[PDB]
Amino acid sequence: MGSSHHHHHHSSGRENLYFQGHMLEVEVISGRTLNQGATVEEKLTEEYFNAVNYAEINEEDWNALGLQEGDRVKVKTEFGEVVVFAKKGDVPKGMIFIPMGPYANMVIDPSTDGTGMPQFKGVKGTVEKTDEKVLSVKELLEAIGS
Repeated sequence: MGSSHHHHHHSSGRENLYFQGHMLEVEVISGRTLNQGATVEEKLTEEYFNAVNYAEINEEDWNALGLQEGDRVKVKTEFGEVVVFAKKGDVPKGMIFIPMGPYANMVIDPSTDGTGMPQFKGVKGTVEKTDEKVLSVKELLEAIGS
């Protein structure tokens, strides 16, 4: 028996703006700019964090998503997903170029030849404007299971 205590009623008035966007179906390419042969640990430098960390997007889709030079985008395929730096490129509409790396590895097929000069030919998928952070090279490793 016996019970006694005090109960507060606390809440918070918070401001919040919502966007609600629309993802575009794009072909995610992987061109060998950063040459492999080692691990991201063996090549633990800013080069690996600037080379394969961005996607080149067509002007039309760029405006369609409302991208600003400096934003980051979510890339999604049947293989997986990754957040990379949004950059503009001379690629065709509904298509984006990514340097062959761990970031691309999230959304592309790592079984194919993985060899070719940067012109076209990539893994189909989608891209959208997100508030998320770009997956740091190691954070990406931790995300895939390591």
